[PDB]
Amino acid sequence: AVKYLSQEEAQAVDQELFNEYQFSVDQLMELAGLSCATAIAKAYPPTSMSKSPPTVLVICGPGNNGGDGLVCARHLKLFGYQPTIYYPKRPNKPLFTGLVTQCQKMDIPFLGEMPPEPMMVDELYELVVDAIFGFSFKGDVREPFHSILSVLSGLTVPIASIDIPSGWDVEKGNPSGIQPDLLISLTAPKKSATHFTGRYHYLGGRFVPPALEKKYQLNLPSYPDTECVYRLQ
Amino acid sequence: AVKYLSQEEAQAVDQELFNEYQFSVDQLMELAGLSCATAIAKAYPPTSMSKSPPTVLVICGPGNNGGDGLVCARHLKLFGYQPTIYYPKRPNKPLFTGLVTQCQKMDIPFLGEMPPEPMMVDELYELVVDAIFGFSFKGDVREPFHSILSVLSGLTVPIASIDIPSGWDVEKGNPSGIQPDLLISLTAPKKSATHFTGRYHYLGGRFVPPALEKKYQLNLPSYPDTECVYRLQ
Repeated sequence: AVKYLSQEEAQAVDQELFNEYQFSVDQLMELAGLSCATAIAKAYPPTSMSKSPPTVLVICGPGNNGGDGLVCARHLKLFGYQPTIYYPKRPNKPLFTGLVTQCQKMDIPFLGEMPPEPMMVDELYELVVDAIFGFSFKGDVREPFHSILSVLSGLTVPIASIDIPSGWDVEKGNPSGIQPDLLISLTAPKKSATHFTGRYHYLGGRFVPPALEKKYQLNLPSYPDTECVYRLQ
Repeated sequence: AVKYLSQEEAQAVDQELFNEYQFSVDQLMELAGLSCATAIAKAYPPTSMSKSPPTVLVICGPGNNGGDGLVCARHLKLFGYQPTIYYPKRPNKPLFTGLVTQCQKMDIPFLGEMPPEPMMVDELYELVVDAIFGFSFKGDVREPFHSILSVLSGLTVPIASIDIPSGWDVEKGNPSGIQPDLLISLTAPKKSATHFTGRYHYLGGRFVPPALEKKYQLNLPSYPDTECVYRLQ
């Protein structure tokens, strides 16, 4: 079996990657975001969806998960989806301001407000991507995310979550949280993933040095040939 | 047909990407390098080669082409090749020092000297990747690259060149230059590509905004589904 990480382990691994291996944040974010866009294209391919091109709403939170989200939006566009982004709390750092410009000049729109009703999200967006919080989340969700999650709970279209379903406790999960249909675990799954019950669980972020994966006993599966995602069972 | 760029156009396009679209160098280098590793895995797949794992020598020059090369080495390793790098002139900038550390801690070795004979390269390396010079090359080749190219001319194993065959004039090419077997054109092919006669010509760097590709009339082909390379005919 593949190993499921504690928050401690995840922080240890991610820190190892940036200090010991000296990957820069935008290198891994680029790969992670591409992994997601690809997981999404394998689970919900365009041709298999009613709208042409198919519409996606990507909701990006205030840290790196949200960053993954912007990369993901951008690769989705190139793969033939029509994404829209909602990005309410934007850190003022070059990485993020660059990512925002990139999507903008690719004619990906940033909504000014979340559609206030589940029904409206449903009529406009055939898939929704949860790029709000990731593994370093803790404590009560504060605004505007409390009420964003609340809308999400009511949706009838599928949710795809990046790394962790936002709102779940990173290890123990959340019985009344959002229940996504696709979960892309980056690098390795996290212990909350044991509580996952959607249809699709993909593993992404094919950048793990063998030496890091051996040190932490990750038991990563073999990604087939040149693929950057793997479906778990 | 796809359009073949002048050095002017290529500089115009690459500058547009970094200023107008504000991609950072390490974002596009990451994608370009992955495109290459994938072009190489589609043209020379591991299972189809005598050594197990198959060995590759990646020769990196003193600018961004060489940077593409280090990214490429690194994805090749993950795809199941056993790459070795030769990187003689290393710019002292964080981007490059990071890339070097990454390969190092992935147990990719950097040779201290080029094997001095074509025969020796041939016996040790089943493929050689030319990541020396790209489209901003001009004037006489100076050391150590003059004599590196010279060894390359003598090889009997295949050469894969990134963007341009190093040593060719960027538009007019080079009748007595190296003659690679695979050419990965990044973003768009360059006019020297008309003088290409190897077996495989792939197009890589799937990151072109529609609006940039329309402005310059690139006539990029449709990359199939989620692929990051396309084979030209």
